[PDB]
Amino acid sequence: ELLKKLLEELKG
Amino acid sequence: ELLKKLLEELKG
Amino acid sequence: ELLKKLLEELKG
Amino acid sequence: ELLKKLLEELKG
Ligand SMILES: [Cl-]
Repeated sequence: ELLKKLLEELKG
Repeated sequence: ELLKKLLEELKG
Repeated sequence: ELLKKLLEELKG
Repeated sequence: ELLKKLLEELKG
């Protein structure tokens, strides 16, 4: 989940 | 958009 | 060239 | 680095 949160923020 | 789609694929 | 650099960065 | 390269290609 931590990586999902990072990736969603990079996506915007 | 391409980057949004690829980041979404990496997120899974 | 923009597309070539994009593809290079995607492939690593 | 991918973002840097795209910005380089916009700058020319
Ligand atoms: Cl300059």
